[PDB]
This record gives sequence, C-alpha cells and structure tokens, in this order.
Amino acid sequence: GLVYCAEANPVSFNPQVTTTGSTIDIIANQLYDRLISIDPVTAEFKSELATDWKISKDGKSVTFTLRKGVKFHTTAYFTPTREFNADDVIFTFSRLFDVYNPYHFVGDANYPYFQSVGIDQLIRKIVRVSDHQVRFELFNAESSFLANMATDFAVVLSKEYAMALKANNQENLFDQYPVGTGPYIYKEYRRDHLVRFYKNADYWKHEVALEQLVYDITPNGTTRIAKILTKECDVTAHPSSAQLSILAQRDDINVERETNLNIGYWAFNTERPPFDNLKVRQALVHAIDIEKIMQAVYYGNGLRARSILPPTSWAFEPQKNMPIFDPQLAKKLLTEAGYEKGFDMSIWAMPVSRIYNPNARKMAELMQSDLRKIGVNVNIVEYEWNTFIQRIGEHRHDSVLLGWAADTPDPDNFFSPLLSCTATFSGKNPANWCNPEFDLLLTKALDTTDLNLRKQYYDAAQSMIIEQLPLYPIAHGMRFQASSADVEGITLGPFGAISLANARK
Repeated sequence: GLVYCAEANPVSFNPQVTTTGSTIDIIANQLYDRLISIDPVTAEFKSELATDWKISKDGKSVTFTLRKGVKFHTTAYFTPTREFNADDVIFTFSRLFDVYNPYHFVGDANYPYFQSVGIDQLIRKIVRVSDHQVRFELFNAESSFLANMATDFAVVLSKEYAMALKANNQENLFDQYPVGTGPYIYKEYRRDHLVRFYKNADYWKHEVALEQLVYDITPNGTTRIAKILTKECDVTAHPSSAQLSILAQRDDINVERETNLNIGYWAFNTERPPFDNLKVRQALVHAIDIEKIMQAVYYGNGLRARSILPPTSWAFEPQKNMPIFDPQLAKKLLTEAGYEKGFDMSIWAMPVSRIYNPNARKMAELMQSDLRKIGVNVNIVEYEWNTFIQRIGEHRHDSVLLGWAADTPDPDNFFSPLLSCTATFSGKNPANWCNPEFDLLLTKALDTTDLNLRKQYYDAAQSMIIEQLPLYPIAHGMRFQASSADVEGITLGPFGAISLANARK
C-alpha cells in the first residue's frame, strides 16, 4: 500500500463541484477517467474513455466514439448492472448545464471549473448516436473545448448509480460516495483522519500496482515532512522550498521540483494615462528590484520569469529584452517621458495567496519602496476577492499585481484568456489591452495543426509582450514533491493535479 500525506479533507468526492486543489489531488486521477487526455511528451490529445473524437467542419459538433468493455466500480454500496456507455457521458456532462437534468441542482448547482471556463454555456445538447458514440452540439465553434474535456474536472460518472440514488431520494450520496471507472475504488472516509481507496481489479487501462492508497490528512506542513522522515508517509502533498532542505541528507527520500504552468505579473491599465504611454511603462519596470521580491515574497518557491511563459510551457522562448533592474535608468526615462517629475499611482494587490504570487500585499510594499526612489508614490489598493476581480474586470485600477494558473497545458491558455481583445470585453484582461496584431498571432496559431509552426507565432506573441509591456512578467511559482525513494511512477509534472494512477513500489 501507499501512504500519501494529504493537506486537507476532501470537500467532495466529485471533481465537478469544486476547484479546491487539495481535494482534486485526492480524487480525480485515482477514482476516475476522462474521455481524452493530453500526451505529456507530444502535447497531442490521447484516447482515454473515448477511442475516437471528430470535430465537424463547421466546428459546432464533436463526436466521441467510446471504449467498449469499461466497467464502473463495484463498491460496498453499488454494483453496476451494465458497462459504461453513452448515457453516462450524456448524464455526466448535461448535469453542468441542463436545468432538466435531475442532478443539476444538487446540491449547490455549482460547477466552478466549467463555469469559469464557459463549458456550461457552450454545450447546447448531447446526442446519443449509439451505445458507444456521443455527439456534443455547441452553440458556437470554440477552440478550447477539447482541452477543457481533457482537464482533471472532466471525469465520467455513473448514470446508473445516479438514477438508483434518485429513486431513493438520496441524491446527496452521489458526490459523497463515489462510483468511478478509475484505478482505485472508494473504501472509507473519516474527517480529519484519513481517506482509503483500494485497488480496482477490473480497471480497463492497466493492472493497478497497489492494493491500497491511504491519504493521511495532515494539515500542518511541518508535520507532513516529519512524516516523510519517519517513513510514516510515502509521498507528501506538496511542501515548500524550506521544509525540503532537511531532506537533502537522506538517501531514502526523493525530492522533486517542477515549475508549474503559471505566472505572476504586474499589469498596467494601458487605457489610463499615464500608463497608456509605453515609455511610462518602460520607465517604471526598470525601477523594480525583482531579486528582492524573489527573496522576500516567494522565499525560494518561485522561478524568475523570462517570458510570460514558464520554461515548462512547450511554447516557451527566453525574452532577450527583459528590462534590467536600474533605478537610475528608470528615473532618466521617466523624466524623458514627462514627469518631470513623478506622480501618484495605485497598485492593486490581489487579496489571496496563490502559487503565482504568495503575498501581493508584501510585493506591493517592496514595489512601493522601489518606486518611491524614482518619484513615484504608490497607494496600495486591496479589496476582498470577488469585488477585487470585478473592479479589475471594470478597469478601475492603475495597475494590479495578479496572476494566472493555466487551466490547460495549451500555450494559447496564457495568451487568449489574459491579453486578447475579447478578454477586454470579458473582464479578464488585467491590462485592458486590445492589440489586433497580437490577437492575429493567436488566431493564426490556433488555425494551424502543426505545433511546430505554432511556436513561431507564440514566440512572436511573447516578444510582443516584452515590447509593449501591457503587463510585466514577474515570476513562476514552483511545485515540489517529497517521497520515499521506494516509490516510483510518481514523477511531478508542470501541470495538473497530482496523480497516483501509476504509483508503484
């Protein structure tokens, strides 16, 4: 068996109803399968529960052919009567949007990943063409649809089980006591103590290597590392750069580190004087001591940015024109541009800690001190999250420390959601920046099927970011993982929830 040191109780056992990272880490890859996934090496789509997928020419129809012979879990509480088929995909996904689907309103009617990404408003209908073929009809063509179907959240559930529960008026057990097609089956959950899954002996994809997975709920990070040392835990739910050093001198413990697909940045409201002036953005960026901020904000858990894309993005290209830290340069430029001398501006600090920026307030303070030297007086603006995001959406700010954790490993996901003209009108562009040349590079890249030629466009898009500074790429949050050297099949990736599907001793 394996012992994984979890950082929190799962808030649910159905990925559909939560974006809480530490929950997803426990349930998604272990209990479930998706229709399709993304090949890590080649970045192409790979068959999972779907063996085939075809996009209509008009792009508003996507037809999945479905694996035969796939069984749902036999759990203590549920025994399937039929194998996985199209009805299951139809039930599973129409739950997100169909006010007539019997599970749409259990319990919160909230499906946060799909809402944040628009799938719930995109899918018009799902048609059963045959027992093992299903067609999604979309209100419009949408390049990101397949990528969304390949995320940790797009798991397939049991319609048979859902209906049996509904017959008992026991719908609230569905997301709490799971039935999946994945490599492990739910055994037991004890709040604040542990969760236990056992081997799925009928698993379609491979011969599951472990009889038992035990998740030891251990909120305290220090204790999680301590349990690594004692061989009490075999794997630890992330830790931080500091907690890891203490492991360096142990033979029998592996420490892993991978820059996660995300970016923390300083974005300029490019429509609000004087930040609408390229020369003003150039000047200010030179004033920022980013070394100081790696040390006093990220504390060794971040990787300094060389582009808006982390080196783990397959489209990454190092930007040669990244501004150097030079206050004298900054002051000389600022005066060359007017001001003449100085001005007051506010830096909006995101209210919550995240991988891509663990303390924006603190970052705002350091910036406030750098900028003060140059005649620029920062007022640090902080609102509670939801109001903060709306107002940034409404372009109320001068500038904002914020960031992005990619929803997909598709490089487009760093460009189109953040900096495109239509992200302007969707209140998702922190820089209020509509640049039709930039946007065209994105359309062209999405219009070509040979990833090699896409790079040429993304290179251009990265080069254009540094040149026009709608936002200043600061840093990439890293993910770490510690484990007993006895365990393999567990390699940490730059993207997605933890997976123990191939965990082996």
